[PDB]
Amino acid sequence: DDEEIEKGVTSIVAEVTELDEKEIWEKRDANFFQDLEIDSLLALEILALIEKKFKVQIPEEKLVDITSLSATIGLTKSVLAESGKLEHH
Ligand SMILES: [Zn+2]
Ligand SMILES: [Zn+2]
Ligand SMILES: [Zn+2]
Ligand SMILES: [Zn+2]
Ligand SMILES: [Zn+2]
Ligand SMILES: [Zn+2]
Ligand SMILES: [Zn+2]
Repeated sequence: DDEEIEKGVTSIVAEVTELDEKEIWEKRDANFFQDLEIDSLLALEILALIEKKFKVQIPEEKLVDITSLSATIGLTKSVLAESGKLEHH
């Protein structure tokens, strides 16, 4: 589910980053690194929490490209479509 995925990924990134869900969403196209924090440890943690929410295996080596909220959402959608679990409109 499109809404469900975009909101779930937002919540996870908000947690890991200790930022507010509305701000992270407003900054959905910001670069994850430098432009506000998020390093390889935080990206690693984002990946792991997504691989718990949605029950989804993500070979854990994209973090270099877990690079914005919208990129991260897109990654989650791709992986959900691989798994036969995406309803996309
Ligand atoms: Zn619905
Ligand atoms: Zn949307
Ligand atoms: Zn803290
Ligand atoms: Zn708040
Ligand atoms: Zn966008
Ligand atoms: Zn660090
Ligand atoms: Zn896995």
